[PDB]
Amino acid sequence: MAVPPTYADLGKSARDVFTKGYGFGLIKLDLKTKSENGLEFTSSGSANTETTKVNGSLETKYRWTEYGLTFTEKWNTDNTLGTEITVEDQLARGLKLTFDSSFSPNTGKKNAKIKTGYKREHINLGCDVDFDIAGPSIRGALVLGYEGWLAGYQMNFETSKSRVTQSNFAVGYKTDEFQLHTNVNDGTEFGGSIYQKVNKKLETAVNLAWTAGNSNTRFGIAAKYQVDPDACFSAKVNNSSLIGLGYTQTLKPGIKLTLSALLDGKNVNAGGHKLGLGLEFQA
Ligand SMILES: Nc1ncnc2c1ncn2[C@@H]1O[C@H](COP(=O)(O)OP(=O)(O)OP(=O)(O)O)[C@@H](O)[C@H]1O
Repeated sequence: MAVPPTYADLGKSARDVFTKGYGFGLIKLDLKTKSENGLEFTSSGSANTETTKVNGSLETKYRWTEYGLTFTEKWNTDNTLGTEITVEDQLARGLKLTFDSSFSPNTGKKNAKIKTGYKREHINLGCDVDFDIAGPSIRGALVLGYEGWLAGYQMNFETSKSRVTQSNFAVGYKTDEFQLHTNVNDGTEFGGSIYQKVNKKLETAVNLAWTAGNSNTRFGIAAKYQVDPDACFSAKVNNSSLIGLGYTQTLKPGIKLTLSALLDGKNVNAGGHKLGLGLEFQA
């Protein structure tokens, strides 16, 4: 509550209005299980309707909530294999330590990561260390909270160049009904968003972005409407004349079907329009 989100999560709700409920140019297939404790899995299939390629992924996850411990295994179709062990609230409440290891037989590449987070009232801290063979990189982030206000800083240091390759600032304001987010990346990319939960059935979002040195501006508007408890409608536009439409229907308890269409406003009157289909299977 008084505990602020991580840097990456600043502006999440707004991003979510634009991203969720849409799966353009894909046939997506998701099998998920749920347990508060022990085993759960997430299985995913994806066909790209342009490239005809078919991707798959499995993720198994074991939670030992007795000791704030979680074990996760990942497997992709391109034989990428991943292991993730996380410890949360063990040494100190709000402390989180994650060891991650990855391997690709197809490219011989191995990768390992260590992520540490510490959060408490008004503060959310993070330090991620990537032990890439090109050289270690270190990402640090800090989010300060004051009476609904949020200020964040985020950086990335690459030891091989021994140079900062990323320096981002964010400032925002967050209640449960309304969220303001602004950020500037590398003193170069400016972003801003407003999120509003207008009522219990309607959420809206506006997003702005522009780039120093260019007079252009990108914006988008988006909404999500909960028509009943088993149907949800999403619509979005941007100033490149793109229109996104999405409908999500519960066919049966545990089963949701999403249809999505991306229209190019320049030529809605006949043209190439991306469709999407999503099927989520729960438990
Ligand atoms: N419709 C949804 N789509 C994606 N994630 C969901 C959805 N509903 C609930 N979740 C939550 O997200 C988790 C799944 O992983 P996921 O990658 O989707 O998280 P995220 O996208 O990073 O952000 P978020 O947790 O808000 O969805 C689940 O544990 C669940 O708590």
